Amino acid sequence: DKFDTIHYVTALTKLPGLVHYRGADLVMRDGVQWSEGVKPFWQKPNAQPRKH
RNA sequence: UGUGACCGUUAGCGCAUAGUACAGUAAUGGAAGUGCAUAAACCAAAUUAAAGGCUUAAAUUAAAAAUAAAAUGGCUGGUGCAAUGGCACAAAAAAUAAGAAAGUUUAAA
Ligand SMILES: [Mg+2]
Ligand SMILES: [Mg+2]
Repeated sequence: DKFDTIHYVTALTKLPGLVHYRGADLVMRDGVQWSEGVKPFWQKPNAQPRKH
């Protein structure tokens, strides 16, 4: 009940980031760290989300 | 699901299901128990041994088979054999991480 328009918008915009891909559909780069536009992994084609 | 110079009912998980019966006010602790068959301890019964004189010369056999005490009655559940139970990891899958903070990245045709 303690929700406003901003609270609903923020929850929706952050939900996509809380859904993670399968560990079997990701390949880790060697020594790469999170940065501006760079991730420590690359995705295989048509990656699937976690089962649970 | 896969494999074993891992176990085979005092073994292997506490459990061949049981965290049950039971102990405790409580937290808690925690069993026994598969199927078949002359094993042991254990209790009753079981002592001994005698025998002294028919006159003997022409049978039998398809074939085969058929005369001899290693072990009393019990109670108990070891040993031997088997597995609808356990132990260890392996393969596959699953779970899992973010830099930022109401803002943009990672998309194979
Ligand atoms: Mg036995
Ligand atoms: Mg046992």
